[PDB]
Amino acid sequence: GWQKKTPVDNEQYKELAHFAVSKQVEGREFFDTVLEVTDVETQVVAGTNYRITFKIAESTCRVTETYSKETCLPKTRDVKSTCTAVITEPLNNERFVHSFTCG
Repeated sequence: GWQKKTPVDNEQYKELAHFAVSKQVEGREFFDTVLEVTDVETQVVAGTNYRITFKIAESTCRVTETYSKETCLPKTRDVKSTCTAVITEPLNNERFVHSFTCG
């Protein structure tokens, strides 16, 4: 099943959280961005799957721009919500977001 990973400050998990949030546009005029990764689990099945819990804030980038870590900066340090995404990285196909939910 899902195995807990620590420490959670690994740059890899940051990048995966940025990837997830880069595709989350429902009902938004601006992308959200990642403030902090709080929890990470992984599971190997049809590739590597990562379940990453993280805090988000509204970003400076409109959803009609390309999302980037360098350009989509938090408008404030206020936590908008805490979200959990699952990212699937197939062995030899394109990665994708399996699921995304927020409190």
